Amino acid sequence: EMDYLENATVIDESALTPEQRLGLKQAEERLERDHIFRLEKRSPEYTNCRYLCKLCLIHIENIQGAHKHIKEKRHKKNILEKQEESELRSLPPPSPAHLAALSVAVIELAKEHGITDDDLRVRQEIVEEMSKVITTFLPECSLRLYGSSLTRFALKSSDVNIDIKFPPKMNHPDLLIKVLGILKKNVLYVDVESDFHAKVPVVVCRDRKSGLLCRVSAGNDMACLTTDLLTALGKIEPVFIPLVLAFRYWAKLCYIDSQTDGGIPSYCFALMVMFFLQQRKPPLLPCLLGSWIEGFDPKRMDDFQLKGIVEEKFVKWECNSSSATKEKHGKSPLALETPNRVSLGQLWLELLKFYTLDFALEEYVICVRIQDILTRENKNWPKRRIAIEDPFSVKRNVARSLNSQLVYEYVVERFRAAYRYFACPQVDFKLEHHHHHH
Ligand SMILES: [Zn+2]
Ligand SMILES: [Zn+2]
Repeated sequence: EMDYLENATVIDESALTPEQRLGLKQAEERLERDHIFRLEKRSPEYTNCRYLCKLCLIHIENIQGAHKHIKEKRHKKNILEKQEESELRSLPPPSPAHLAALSVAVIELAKEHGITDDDLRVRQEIVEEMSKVITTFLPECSLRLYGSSLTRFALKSSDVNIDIKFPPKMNHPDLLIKVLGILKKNVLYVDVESDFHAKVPVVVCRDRKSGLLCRVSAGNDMACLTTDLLTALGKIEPVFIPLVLAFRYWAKLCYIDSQTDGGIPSYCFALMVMFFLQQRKPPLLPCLLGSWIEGFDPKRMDDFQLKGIVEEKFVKWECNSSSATKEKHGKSPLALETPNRVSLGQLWLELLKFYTLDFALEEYVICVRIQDILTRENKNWPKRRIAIEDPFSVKRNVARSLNSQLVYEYVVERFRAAYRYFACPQVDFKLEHHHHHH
């Protein structure tokens, strides 16, 4: 009875009738047409295990169970995903006209909606007037601009990030409370409000002259270092800013942003663009650390600490611990030797393809300090989901905030959807999101 033998979870192979051996081998051959095989055993004694589905990597216990599994959710979903991937991978190369359309659309997103040199002028003037206001109550401190205002990695409307440098014999919570009172009393601003629970504690106000929201922090040195590195890179390589803007807004990654962000998601996506630019062949951005450092070993790269910008062309590095390097400090060039001629459309498609099809996001670390590809284990970091090394805090995976189930699945979905959408003429995408871009 094939009826028993299809449901039996353990088969006495010797007790099988030659005709039953025949029928079972035929059934199994049929099951193979759906990726289901007898698992070869290690020490067989008619033992435990029967069938492996290579698609789902699922152990199945009998023939009837294999036929139920073929038609169930997991197997159907995997069949689909495999089909979608084959489609994505067999896409014909884009036409010159489609590439040009994409190129013009990307640069026009940056030009019509991005932060302009005159917009930076406005925001720097905001900082100058506010520093006038703050210092004439509190003269030791200084003000400076950071974040997107300088990097241009957000749109015309985005918030103005302003950091207060203060002396150590001055207490940070007290400092922000005093600043809150000062800005409340001063008529240059409206809607002055503390935001002290946010990831970075800040005072919020609206500059009445420019209508721009300002977020005033204190002692946020790391964010300023980060801003200066990314600003210098964007000034040296013209494709950096429009690719970051497209990646963030066209792919709809902005849907992740909230005002309690701390800007971490957008920072992650900027780092991902920079990583792609470093990892391209040929590359369009240099790596921050490498063989020009005499004695540099990619292992124990975590003994290095990146510092400020010099001449707007170099980033300082220190290695204060014992090591094989000749020098304790140095500087790395932020500029290639003319990674000359590739259109924005081609870069946009390549970037989408890199993250949709080509880079094993779950297995590696997005690391913008070295060119060598880091496995999770190289960092002794856990596997799964997204991993981005903060180049200025190297034990920190900044993408941990992307790694909720919702956001992770969204990011993967947006890569696939965007690539699918932009790879073929439908595309001069016109943004029209119905939400503020901060
Ligand atoms: Zn399956
Ligand atoms: Zn948006």
